[PDB]
Amino acid sequence: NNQKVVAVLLQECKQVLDQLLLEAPDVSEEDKSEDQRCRALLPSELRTLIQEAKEMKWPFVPEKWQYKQAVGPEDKTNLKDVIGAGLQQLLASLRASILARDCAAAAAIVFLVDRFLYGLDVSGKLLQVAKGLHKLQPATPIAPQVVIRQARISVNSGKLLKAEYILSSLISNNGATGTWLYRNESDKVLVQSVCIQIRGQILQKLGMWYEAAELIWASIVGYLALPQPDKKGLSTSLGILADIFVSMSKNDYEKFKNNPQINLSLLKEFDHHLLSAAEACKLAAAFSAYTPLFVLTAVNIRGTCLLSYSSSNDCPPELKNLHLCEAKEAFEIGLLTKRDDEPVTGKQELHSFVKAAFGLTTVHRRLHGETGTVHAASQLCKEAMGKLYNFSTSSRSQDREALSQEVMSVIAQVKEHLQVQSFSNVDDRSYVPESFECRLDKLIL
Ligand SMILES: Nc1ncnc2c1ncn2[C@@H]1O[C@H](COP(=O)(O)OP(=O)(O)O[C@@H]2O[C@H]([C@@H](O)CO)[C@@H](O)[C@H](O)[C@@H]2O)[C@@H](O)[C@H]1O
Repeated sequence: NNQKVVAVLLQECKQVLDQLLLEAPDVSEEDKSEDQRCRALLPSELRTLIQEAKEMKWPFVPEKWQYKQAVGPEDKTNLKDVIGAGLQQLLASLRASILARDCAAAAAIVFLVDRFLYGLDVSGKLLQVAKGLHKLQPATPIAPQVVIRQARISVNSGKLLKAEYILSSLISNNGATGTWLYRNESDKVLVQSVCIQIRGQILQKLGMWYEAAELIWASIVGYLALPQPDKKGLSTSLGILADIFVSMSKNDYEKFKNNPQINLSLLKEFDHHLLSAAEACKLAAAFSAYTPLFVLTAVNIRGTCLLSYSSSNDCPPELKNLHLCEAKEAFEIGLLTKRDDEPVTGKQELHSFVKAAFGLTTVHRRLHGETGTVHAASQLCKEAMGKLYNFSTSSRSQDREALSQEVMSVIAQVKEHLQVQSFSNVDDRSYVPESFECRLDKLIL
């Protein structure tokens, strides 16, 4: 599960597809047998997911908690774990399906690993494999999630018009793409809603804060328009909306707030853009209570907003301590997203943990001045930042594992020196306090 290894394997798959383009179809019984074998040795859950993806059951691979309201223990997991555990074998089955010229199945595996590989910043090579599949057998259906993935890397690269042709093609034509078949009409609205969200991100990249916020609101409406509302998308859009609220000026936020078409409770309940942002982050963390990373990012932004507002001249002195305590709670939740000592992978998650440490130390400095524990916690924070940037710059996998473990050890030490106490929740699988009520009805007035 390394970027370089996976990237090289995807390159090999692409080379195989090119060679098959030069060769005439002659699938040997060995090829078919190794295809069936490689798929059969995968765990049952992944075989089911592969068959469902191949059958075009959904345009996105869903999470068990994403569409269910009456959630339970079997729903409170994330596919990152099962996919990450069988990634090597999923790629072996991908190569095997390519050699068997079963491009529909190979595309199904591409669909399955798409999200995890985006986390590894290797979506380009994966999309090269998809293009080779389409070159061999043009009728091979490609999931809208993968097309949108192309849009995503194009936005991340600054190719805004290129991404916008993809997004606009999906939006203006009811999500139609290639030879993909929707089983119901609502999945089209879902694809449209993700594309509209990405339009919001494009306008955010351009600093058109008001219109970006409007598009994000539209994506929220679309997520609510589904038979089962998309809680994951709502969490994402609430976070993006929070960042936009932070970047907005006060006149931007006032113009957005005075638009009656936008029936957001937080828009009419708060008058300061940082407080609206903090509330939007609270809701975003509530809506992804079983995915600790997004809870951590959301509460990080929340704590930053409350820290910034508490020091503002717009904050009444009676509430300064209350908002500082709210920021303290937020950063505490963020640090509590990691329990006991499980490894932490990814520069983003690590960076978010150090961000939570800096936030909590800053809040303590605001509450108790320059105490000794603020100095010790500050030293631990700077150490964690040093090992963090060493991690980000290192190319040796073992150094990255070691620096990650050390950085998390430091994080645990700031947790001890600052007395972060676990919160009470009747849902031991949830990463948010009960105060963070997951209520979709309160989003709307
Ligand atoms: N709840 C969340 N909070 C904060 N950040 C989040 C988040 N969920 C995802 N992210 C970040 O957004 C980036 C793209 O996400 P993805 O899961 O890689 O996209 P995709 O595989 O197409 O899955 C679809 O995502 C839609 C939105 O949530 C994101 O566009 C959902 O509405 C669809 O139902 C579907 O799940 C990435 O950087 C991730 O870390």
